[PDB]
Amino acid sequence: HMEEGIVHKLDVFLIDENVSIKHVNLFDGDSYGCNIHLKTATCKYITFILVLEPDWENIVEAKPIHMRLNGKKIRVPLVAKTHTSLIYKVVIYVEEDALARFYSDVERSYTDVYPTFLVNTDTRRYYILDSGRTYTYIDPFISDGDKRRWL
Repeated sequence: HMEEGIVHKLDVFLIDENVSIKHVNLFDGDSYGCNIHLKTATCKYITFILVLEPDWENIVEAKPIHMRLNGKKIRVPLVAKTHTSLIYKVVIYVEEDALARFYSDVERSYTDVYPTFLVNTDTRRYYILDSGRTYTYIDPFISDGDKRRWL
């Protein structure tokens, strides 16, 4: 792919599952998003906190983050701002297994290189099905340091 010279930073945290999906961002490209296969046997609320750090020096403006849960559009509130970070928080309600798609763009040239994860909200075990055009990794915890990034 042709280098864009744009490198955003993006971490995604599943609060109640205590899971850190870190460095979800493409290591090159003005786009962000991911796919999260959520598996559950019980009815629960799943809280996502997304900490976005746009590459301001190389963009005119930061695109919004959108989301679809099982095809249905879900509002992704930008609830807080720091001097460098945009902090999104979304809460979904699921009764069975669900797929959550975060995205900034519709074009496949971007969405096809989003990383894809599986998260079992009952066993809290995970799996990186596809890293895409990223260096993403999953920590089975949420550090206090990461928490203070939005607290």
